[PDB]
Amino acid sequence: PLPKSLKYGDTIGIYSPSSPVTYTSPKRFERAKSYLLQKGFHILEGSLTGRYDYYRSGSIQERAKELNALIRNPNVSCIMSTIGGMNSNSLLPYIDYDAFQNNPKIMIGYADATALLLGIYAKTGIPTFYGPALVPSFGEFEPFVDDTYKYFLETLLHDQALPYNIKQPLFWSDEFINWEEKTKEKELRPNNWISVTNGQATGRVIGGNLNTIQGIWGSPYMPCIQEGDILFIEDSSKDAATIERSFSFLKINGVFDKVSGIILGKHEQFDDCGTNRKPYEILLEVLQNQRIPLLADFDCCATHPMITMPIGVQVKMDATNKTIHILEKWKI
Amino acid sequence: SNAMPLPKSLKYGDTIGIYSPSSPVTYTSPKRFERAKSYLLQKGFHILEGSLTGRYDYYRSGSIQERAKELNALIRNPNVSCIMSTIGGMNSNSLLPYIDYDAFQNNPKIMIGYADATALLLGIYAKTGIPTFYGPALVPSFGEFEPFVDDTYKYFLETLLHDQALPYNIKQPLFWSDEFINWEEKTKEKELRPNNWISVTNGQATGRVIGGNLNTIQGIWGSPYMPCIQEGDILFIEDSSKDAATIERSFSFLKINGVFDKVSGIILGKHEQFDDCGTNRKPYEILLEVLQNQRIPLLADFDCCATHPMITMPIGVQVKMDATNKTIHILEKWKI
Ligand SMILES: Nc1ncnc2c1ncn2[C@@H]1O[C@H](COS(=O)(=O)NC(=O)[C@@H](N)CC(=O)O)[C@@H](O)[C@H]1O
Ligand SMILES: Nc1ncnc2c1ncn2[C@@H]1O[C@H](COS(=O)(=O)NC(=O)[C@@H](N)CC(=O)O)[C@@H](O)[C@H]1O
Repeated sequence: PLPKSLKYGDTIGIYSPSSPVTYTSPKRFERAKSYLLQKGFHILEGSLTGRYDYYRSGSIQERAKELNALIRNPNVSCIMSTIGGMNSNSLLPYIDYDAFQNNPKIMIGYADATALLLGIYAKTGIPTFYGPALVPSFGEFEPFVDDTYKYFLETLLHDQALPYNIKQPLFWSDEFINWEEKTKEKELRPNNWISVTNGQATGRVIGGNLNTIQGIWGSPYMPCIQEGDILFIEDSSKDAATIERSFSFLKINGVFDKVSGIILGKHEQFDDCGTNRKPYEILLEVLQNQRIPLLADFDCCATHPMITMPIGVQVKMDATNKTIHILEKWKI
Repeated sequence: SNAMPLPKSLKYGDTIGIYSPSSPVTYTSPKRFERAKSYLLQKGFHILEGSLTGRYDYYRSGSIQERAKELNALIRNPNVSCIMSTIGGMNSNSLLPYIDYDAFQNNPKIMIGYADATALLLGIYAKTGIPTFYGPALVPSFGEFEPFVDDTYKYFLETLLHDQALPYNIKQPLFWSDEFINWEEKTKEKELRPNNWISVTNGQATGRVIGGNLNTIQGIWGSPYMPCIQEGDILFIEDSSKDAATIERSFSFLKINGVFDKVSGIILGKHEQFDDCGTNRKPYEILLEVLQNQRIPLLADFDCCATHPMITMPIGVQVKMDATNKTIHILEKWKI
């Protein structure tokens, strides 16, 4: 069971499972919609679009209803979060997994939406996509939005012969500017994926936003991590203390006794608490010299631009030579 | 309900060993640290300062291995009767693979603290079956100025040192505060707010109490260091200094894990400095939305959290909670 590839003229349904961004950042929201409309995709606005309930878009029931309406709509080919926040996991008991399994669609987003991407995969076995959310990703100004868009097409729309090589972008940024309105150009940071621990691994890739995983761990909505899986994790806009807790959470759960390799995303606006340590160095301390191939600063996180990564399919990573290939089909 | 290994009661003149499993508070808040030690020394206890006392590694007291060594030296020391965290932070869970649980099992002690120290309290209980205590940490709890420190000390003594007939009634404190003042130095008196517990959903429950700091539980969940929640348990949870979005996440985390299908009742701590995000909702109101149509007896604003004063609560022993009448009784021995 796999979702159909996106096509020009398709409808993308958008929903707000957590923060009410369509109310609080209307300019970036409108820009994001226009960007995709111009590319050739229709936008179906979920029922909580424009609504405000302070830290969230609406009640648990209303958010589940918003998403379920899109799941059940045969005219929708792709379901995309508007943004994350903290509260997507509240929806999980109430989602119509059977409707999704009977008519698979592309489910895409990142950050807090991890709860839903992993929950849908766990319940249905259908691959989901760690990738753009409407407002942060497609509301981005030039130049980075165009790079994110190229990666979006590469994974969801283009015919891709396997293995599918995921290529490193030339430049990136995590600069905290140009949210609603553009005031200057973001700096172009020359890119590098980091060969932290050499080696190669092949296996099913599982993961997403690590902070968010801790809100679903142990539940029926968290796919079981199996011996030989590849772990993909990122955090964004946290600090050294928080990520040490999260890395140790994985360690004490035996995750590093099972996975064959680790892909670690860049950490947007990382606060190192004065230590001058990088996120991978904190992970290395937690690993205590266990030799697991580890490739870091992967561009699939809150930094721009963003790759669209299938979750739940076989991948091969090479931490030595800094490559990632998708080995198993993820769409029709 | 067979008799089981229990730690020995605290006695006057006992040595309390202190360690810093996360934040380096003994370096960054020296006045409150000195005041806290001085408070317990005046009551006639001795303080053995762990090896990371006074040390500084930014967000933590030292490396993972340095912090495990610090705690293990106290665990292995037969002259220590009580092991108390200086403060929490975020990183206690890093220590868990490296703790000498065998040595603890061989010579049990009172293990006490709160907040991030939940990782260790629950880890020790999960690995050894010895009850541990959600209660004072040295600097936040015993560095508090009068009057609240005396109430916290009263509860500590009554639970850990005094003989208690069972069932043991946990008395409601008469006053409380969560004011963000008087940390290192006193500038005014904290308001003495008249206290109440809240009967959120009526009813009674009896069972083993399991829990602690909910945010911290998410850093150990699923591991050998989290005790399994069983049918009929009473869930004790608190969060401190968080916001509505964060606690909804944490309550839903419990829900989707089936915790509310198992527990017979819930005790919710006060929420120090809660940020309601403009909603004007109370933490229990958010929890009740997560509970949806499921009725569970619930007693809220319990004084076992970051607000002052603090009760000392044994974890892993049977309790009766009466949410209707706002009582908590401990039903099984927690020390000998
Ligand atoms: N007001 C604003 N201004 C500028 N940038 C913003 C913004 N709001 C969002 N962004 C940007 O959009 C990204 C995604 O936002 S997010 O709400 O979905 N985040 C999460 O769900 C995880 N934190 C969940 C977790 O950490 O557990 C942020 O990292 C910023 O880059
Ligand atoms: N610098 C300071 N100034 C004033 N009060 C302070 C303080 N530092 C601490 N406090 C007080 O001491 C309490 C406990 O701090 S703590 O580091 O142990 N917290 C935790 O481990 C959890 N947050 C882990 C989690 O939520 O995941 C705080 O709530 C304050 O009331």
